[PDB]
Amino acid sequence: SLSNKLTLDKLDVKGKRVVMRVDFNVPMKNNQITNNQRIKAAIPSIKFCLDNGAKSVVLMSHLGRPDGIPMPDKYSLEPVAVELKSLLGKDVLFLKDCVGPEVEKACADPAAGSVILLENLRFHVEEEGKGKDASGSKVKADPAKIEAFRASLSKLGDVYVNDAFGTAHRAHSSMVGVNLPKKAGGFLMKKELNYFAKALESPERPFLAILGGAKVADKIQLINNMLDKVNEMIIGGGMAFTFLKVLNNMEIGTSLFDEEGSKIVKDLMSKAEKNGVKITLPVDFVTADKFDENAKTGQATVASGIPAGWMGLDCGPESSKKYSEAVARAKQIVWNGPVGVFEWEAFAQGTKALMDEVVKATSRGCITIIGGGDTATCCAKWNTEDKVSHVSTGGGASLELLEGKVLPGVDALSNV
Ligand SMILES: Nc1ncnc2c1ncn2[C@@H]1O[C@H](COP(=O)(O)OP(=O)(O)OP(=O)(O)O)[C@@H](O)[C@H]1O
Ligand SMILES: [Mg+2]
Repeated sequence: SLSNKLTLDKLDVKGKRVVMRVDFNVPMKNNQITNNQRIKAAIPSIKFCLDNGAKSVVLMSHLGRPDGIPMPDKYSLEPVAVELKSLLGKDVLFLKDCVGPEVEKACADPAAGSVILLENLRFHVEEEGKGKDASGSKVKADPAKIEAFRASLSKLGDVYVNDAFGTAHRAHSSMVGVNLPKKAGGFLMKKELNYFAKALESPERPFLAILGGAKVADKIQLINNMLDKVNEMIIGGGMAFTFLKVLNNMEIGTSLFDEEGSKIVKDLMSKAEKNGVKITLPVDFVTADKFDENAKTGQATVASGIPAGWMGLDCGPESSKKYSEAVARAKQIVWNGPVGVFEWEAFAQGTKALMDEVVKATSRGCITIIGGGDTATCCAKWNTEDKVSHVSTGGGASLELLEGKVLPGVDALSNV
């Protein structure tokens, strides 16, 4: 089904005005972009249009959290228009707004081959459907305003293209409110749909899921859904201490413990068993006397237990050995969440070693998929983004898909 959605390559842009939703939510150290990766990732879709005859390409995105109020001094997309021109090697007309008669006029019949970038969509409360006033109060959008906001956006072009997977899990105007005949996913969206269709529809075997992170209670449905698709599962990160404490009665000191999740642990292992899923848990760890980068370090195993006032921040060598064996047997892998506190070098090794194994697995034909967020951040930090099959551009959106939910933005796209 995820494979039945219209994509840019199967769309005729020749001589048509293109309205395209992109992800330009780049990090800014102030008024300077600290990372332009998101802008670069979007170029292939924009260039495809320009090279295939499109009359124009109207770009709309959001940045930061203006919360439905205009804040051009902090979250304006003006800096992005400048970075865009240098990357595309073409001129970019930047408009101070994204809707209105003045914007609609400038988009009615643009100079052929024109690239237009609209101002932050979230300056208007109608994009998210909700926001906050300067008083800090919470305000809800007016349905009549929402309708006019959506009809406006719909006049800026002839065909709609969505390349912002990271926002697909939200029913925002720019995601589900553009009323045009054909709505196709861009090339970035295409990659996300193809790879996750592999994770949820027709996966290769064995299929291994590597789950990490801090909490358990918030990943219950994710684990539940994955247990219905995988053959093996690694449960790492701070999440594993809740499992180890419950199943082995292991002493975990000050390590993270998920009270609510602890009551569901045995029920998750039961389903695993009923499905024939093999679960791999850590067996040793790297401990710390405090939750800090420069903390004193130690070691522990499941048998020895973790000392009082100490916490496990990473898996140890024996756990890395077992993890690597799991990866060795997999023909398909989906990795979501670090297996340790990767933000601090002293506790990032378990995760770095696993990445090295997954990169090696990819070389021999394993399909390796990394989820958005932290995991996706690990790839940029150690330059392996091009060493795996796919690195998701959307953390939360990718998480909702793995949970088995239908994404509003993906659903709005045209079929076949
Ligand atoms: N053993 C551990 N003890 C404590 N924290 C850990 C441990 N292993 C990993 N973490 C932390 O878990 C975090 C990732 O958790 P998770 O995947 O739940 O995060 P997220 O939902 O994407 O974001 P947030 O952390 O903001 O909720 C990382 O920042 C990492 O440092
Ligand atoms: Mg979170």
